[PDB]
Amino acid sequence: TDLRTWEPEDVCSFLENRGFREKKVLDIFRDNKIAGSFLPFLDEDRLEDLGVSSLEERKKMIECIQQLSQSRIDLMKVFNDPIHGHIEFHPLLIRIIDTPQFQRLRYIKQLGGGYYVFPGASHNRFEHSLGVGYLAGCLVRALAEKQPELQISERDILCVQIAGLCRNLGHGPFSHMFDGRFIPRARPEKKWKHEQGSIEMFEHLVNSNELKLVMKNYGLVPEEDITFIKEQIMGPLWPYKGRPATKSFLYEIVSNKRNGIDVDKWDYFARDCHHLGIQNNFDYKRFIKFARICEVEYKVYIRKVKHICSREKEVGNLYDMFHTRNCLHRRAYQHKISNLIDIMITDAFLKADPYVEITGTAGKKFRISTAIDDMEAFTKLTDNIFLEVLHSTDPQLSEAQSILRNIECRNLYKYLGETQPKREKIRKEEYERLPQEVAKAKPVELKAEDFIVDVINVDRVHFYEQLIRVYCKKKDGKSLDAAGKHFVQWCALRDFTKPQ
Ligand SMILES: Nc1nc2c(ncn2[C@H]2C[C@H](O)[C@@H](COP(=O)(O)OP(=O)(O)OP(=O)(O)O)O2)c(=O)[nH]1
Ligand SMILES: Nc1nc2c(ncn2[C@H]2C[C@H](O)[C@@H](COP(=O)(O)OP(=O)(O)OP(=O)(O)O)O2)c(=O)[nH]1
Ligand SMILES: Nc1nc2c(ncn2[C@H]2C[C@H](O)[C@@H](COP(=O)(O)OP(=O)(O)OP(=O)(O)O)O2)c(=O)[nH]1
Ligand SMILES: [Mg+2]
Repeated sequence: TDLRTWEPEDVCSFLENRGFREKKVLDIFRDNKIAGSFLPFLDEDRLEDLGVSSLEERKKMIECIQQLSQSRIDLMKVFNDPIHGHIEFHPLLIRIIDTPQFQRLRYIKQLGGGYYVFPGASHNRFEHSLGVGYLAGCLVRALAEKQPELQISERDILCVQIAGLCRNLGHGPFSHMFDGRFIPRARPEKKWKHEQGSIEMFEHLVNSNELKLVMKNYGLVPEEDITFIKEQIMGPLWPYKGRPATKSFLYEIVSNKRNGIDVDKWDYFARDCHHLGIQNNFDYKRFIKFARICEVEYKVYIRKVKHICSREKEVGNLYDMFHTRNCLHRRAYQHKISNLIDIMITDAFLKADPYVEITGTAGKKFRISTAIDDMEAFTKLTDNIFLEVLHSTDPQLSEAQSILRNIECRNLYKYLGETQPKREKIRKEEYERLPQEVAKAKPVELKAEDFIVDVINVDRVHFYEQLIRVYCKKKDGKSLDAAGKHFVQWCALRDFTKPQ
């Protein structure tokens, strides 16, 4: 048999019939519900902690467990990812992965509207999240072996990997459209990041699936490590509570928003390039091989910290990564039509939002905009809501449907052009005015509603602009000319660049 099949008392009987017949030690394993699957992941120190005080019996115990057919690596699971090839995962990670909370990521397109411009970009958050987890694992392993003085444990590594896996837990339908266009527009009062949803959903994941006990049984300390995991995804003398200041570098793996160099970017760069038809100059594996924890000393009292570093000549590599970042952003992410589709889906969602009910915990109904408040409602919120609306028989959604039908028949708002501000920029709060301005700027009646203005924001490491697109809803030729020249005049008026 496998140890997977063994209940805790089966393990206890195995322990007994192998020579450990003392009630207290059996009580340990009965108490912690240590099913068989955990056995090959047990340590001398783990057995010490669990509470066997026999300096010799720990060794005997581990010998007994070693003599079994099945080993540690024999319980790891192998994914075959077209980006990273095959991928080993520690069973705990699988247990996190095999939950509604996480499986839900299979039903959210990574590039959202992108799929409707790049037919290759059919990929969802799920596979990318797996990827990120794996990469996190890779970098932390590499640093662990190159520098054993770092005292980096299995615990730490798994926490980093789980943070990796679960960073994108809280993305809404069509990914960044939802949190970047829909929510800000539907709930202007509330500031919301997909990360907030990520950590909330992680909490909901482990609580729904009761994985805390499992985490404990595989040698994690839920109380500390969950806070560590959360902190890695979210953020904040030493601010963090998850780990001591001495292990600061660990926080630079999963989400390094400081200098924008993390494994999330690596994975989705590679993946998105794989699916788009672009190819990525940035070789992360050679960032990893050239990676070192290093001691940085800057005086502000002198501040000495352990940061992740790359050799001096891996600066040319970083030139690529930031080019690939822009390369992708320029061509694909802020693609004029992809964004148009995101805008139209947003518009549909907005006009669908009042009528669509989505049940959460205890079956309380939530609107599309408020599902973010309850994870068990949010768990049911996916891209599929697109098709639910489109196919709904309710005549209240005529408005929302009609937009979705237009998306289906490629009857999209036509893109008049792009422009740049010569000096200054547009205040985040100034936006709602812009469609009025463009409409009223005359060179046919053209309402403020007929126009959409899309504002786009272009956007250390240690060694050892604004784009404005205008779209018009009215698609007929006369109005098209009128709108075009309206746009040009608006550009001239605000002293903007020559339109595209
Ligand atoms: N279709 C489309 N996708 C976008 C746009 N902006 C960002 N994305 C997608 C492209 C990336 O594959 C994906 C990365 O999101 P992550 O949650 O992994 O990273 P993060 O939260 O730092 O967002 P960011 O790096 O700013 O894109 O977001 C956009 O304007 N249009
Ligand atoms: N028309 C269309 N394009 C798709 C589809 N899937 C991916 N794409 C790509 C091919 C197109 O080059 C790209 C943009 O499509 P559009 O025809 O809507 O571009 P645009 O509105 O500028 O129209 P135009 O090319 O000026 O007639 O989207 C699809 O189902 N229909
Ligand atoms: N490699 C690469 N692919 C692109 C680029 N822009 C779009 N694509 C992809 C997505 C589309 O499915 C296809 C061609 O899209 P285009 O932007 O060239 O034409 P689109 O109809 O979107 O705009 P258009 O009306 O022709 O100005 O190739 C690009 O700049 N580089
Ligand atoms: Mg086209």
